[PDB]
Amino acid sequence: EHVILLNAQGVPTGTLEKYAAHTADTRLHLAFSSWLFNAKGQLLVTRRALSKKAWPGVWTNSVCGHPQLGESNEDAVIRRCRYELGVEITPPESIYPDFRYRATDPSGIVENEVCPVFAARTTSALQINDDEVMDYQWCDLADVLHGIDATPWAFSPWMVMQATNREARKRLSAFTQL
Ligand SMILES: [Mn+2]
Repeated sequence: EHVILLNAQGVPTGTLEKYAAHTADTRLHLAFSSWLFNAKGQLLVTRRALSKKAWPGVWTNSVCGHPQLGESNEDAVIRRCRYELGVEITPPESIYPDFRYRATDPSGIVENEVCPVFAARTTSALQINDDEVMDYQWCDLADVLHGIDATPWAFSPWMVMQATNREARKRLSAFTQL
């Protein structure tokens, strides 16, 4: 499993194995992010396992990851939801297409990515993968956004920045509406 390096203008330049890519000087690469809602409209918030290299044990949006060579962002989203959650989803739909970010976790790890954000719906029961996720909560988006506005540090930096963007928020809030 790798990561696709990117230059200033967002043009692929190479490939770096994932574990070796994330350090105290991580280079810009391709990534994605997704917020999943169940049939009933409940938002799925997950907690990253204690063993993850970056932001271990942190609460964040449903699923996020790295697209591989020759893989579309939407197929990447689908692959990680089956891998990390063992769950099926509806065609992932844009929420925040131009999302870019750089943050530094508790032990100096840095994430530097161009992260298009997507939202989707769950079409099957969760089959949590213990190596990736240690816990999860099905809740009201309203609350989650309230928590993010009050205590941001309690969640992943990207979950915060994503829901702090006006358009993304309105889009997430309407997402469950028929
Ligand atoms: Mn990354």
